Amino acid sequence: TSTVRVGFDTPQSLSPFNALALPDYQTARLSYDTLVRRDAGGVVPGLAASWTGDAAQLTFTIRDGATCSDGTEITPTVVADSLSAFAKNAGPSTVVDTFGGLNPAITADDAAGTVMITPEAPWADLLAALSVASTGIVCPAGLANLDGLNTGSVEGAESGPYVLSEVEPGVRYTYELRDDYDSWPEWETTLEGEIPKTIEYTVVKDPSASANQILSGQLDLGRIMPDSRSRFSDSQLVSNPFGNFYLVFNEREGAVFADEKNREAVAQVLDRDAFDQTTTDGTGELTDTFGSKATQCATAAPRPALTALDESAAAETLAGVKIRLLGAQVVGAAGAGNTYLEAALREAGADVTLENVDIGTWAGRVFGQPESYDLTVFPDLNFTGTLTSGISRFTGPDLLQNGGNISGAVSETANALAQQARTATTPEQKCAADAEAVAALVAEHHTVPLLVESFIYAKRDGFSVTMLGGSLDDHLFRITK
Repeated sequence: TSTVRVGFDTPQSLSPFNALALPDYQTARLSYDTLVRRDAGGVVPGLAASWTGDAAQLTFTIRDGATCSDGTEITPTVVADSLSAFAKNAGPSTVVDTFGGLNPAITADDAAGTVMITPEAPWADLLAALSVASTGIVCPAGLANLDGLNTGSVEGAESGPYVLSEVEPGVRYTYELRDDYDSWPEWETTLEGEIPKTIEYTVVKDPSASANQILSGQLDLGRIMPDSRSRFSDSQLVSNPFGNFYLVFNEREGAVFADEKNREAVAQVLDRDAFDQTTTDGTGELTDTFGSKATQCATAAPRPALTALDESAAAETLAGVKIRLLGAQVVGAAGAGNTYLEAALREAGADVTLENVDIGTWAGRVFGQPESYDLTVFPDLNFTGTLTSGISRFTGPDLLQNGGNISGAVSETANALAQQARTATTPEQKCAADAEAVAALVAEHHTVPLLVESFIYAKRDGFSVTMLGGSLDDHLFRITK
C-alpha cells in the first residue's frame, strides 16, 4: 500500500499566511517547502541548500532544480516574494516570532541564487523560525490568489511534495505526491520506510473517536489521549514532546501578583509531580524551562533553582487573597490541571475563582484582556523550538504598550538577557543568554516551568511516524509494511 489515512483536527485555513491551529501547519507542511527543516540539534537544508551569516543578516542559497507544482522554477525571486507576502499577510505575532519585527528587508539575487534577509534589528531566531510550516514557499499562482489558498489548492502554488487533489471540507483532505518532486530536505536522521504517495488527512471529532477509528481500521494513525493508551499494544504507541506548560501571573500595579511574595506562595502550593499526574497521567515530562530536552538551548547552563513546596508558608501568605484563576481546557483532560491548581490555592486559604474555558476564549482573555485575570497555566505550542517565546511572556514592554509581555512583569535582569540573546553573534552565546534569562525569571517567581505534554500517535502495523528535533508541525509518515 502507498496510502496513509491520518486522523487530525479540522483545519481553520489551508493558507500558510493564515495558519493558527495545528492542522493548518500540518497541511502547509505537505503543500509548501520551508527553507530549512528541523532535525536533532538544529536545522538542515530544505529549499535552501546552504546559508551564511548570523542574527544580524542571513543569506540563503536556493537549491537547484526546485520547481512549483506547475513546473515553474523556484528562483530567489519566487522565495523572496513568498517571504515578503508572509511578512505582509501573516499575523503580527508570528511575523515578530520570525523576524523580531514587522518590516524585515528581503532581497533576491537571481544571478547569485541567493535570498538575503536583514531583520530590522538582529534576530537570532530567524534561522529556526524559517523551519516553521507557515513560512513554506508559496509560488506565484498562490500569491495571485491569497483568498483561494485558505480553502484549497491553487494550481501551481505548491512548492512542497504534495498537492491537495480532493477535498471534502471539514471531513477529508486528500494529498497526492508530485511525480516531478525531487527536492527532499538533507535530513541527518535516517528514516526507514517509503514516502506515502497519498496522505488522507481525515478529520476526527474527539480523541475517543480517534482511538475507536485506529482500533477498527478506519485510520492508519491518529492522536490519542493518555486515557486510551491501555487499549493499544506498546508497538502501536509513538510519543513525542509537544506543548510546554508554565505559569503566567498578572504583575501590574494594584494586582495581587504585583507582589513577589504572593507569586512565590503559588510556587509553594503547586506540586509539579502531582500536576503532571493530573494533567498527563505521567505520559508528559517535567521541565525546568520553556520546552523539552530537544528545544534549542534547553540543556545549556545554568539550570533554574525551582521553589520547593512549602504549604505552610503559602497558607500564611495567601489566606484571604482574591485570585481570578483563568484556565484553558487543554491543560489536562477537561482542564484538570486548572482545577488541581484551584484546589491547591483554595487549600492555602485564597479566595479563588476559576474560569475554565476553551482555548479560543482563553487566548482572547490572555492577549486581549490581560487585566481580566490574575494567574493562568500557559499551554504553549512553540513551533519555533527555542526558549524565546517563553522568555517573551515576561520581558520588554507590556502588551498594554503594544509589546508581547503578557504578565506586565518588570525584571531588569531578564530584560537585559533578552536583549543579549537576540543580538547573539553565536548560537552558544544565544543559549547562555536564554538559559540565564529563564534562571532569573524562575528566581524572581515570574513563572514556574511545569511540563512538556506528549503527542501520542497510535498507529497500525506497517506505518510509522517521526517528529525530529522537537518539531510540532513536521510529522514524517512512512509506510514500512
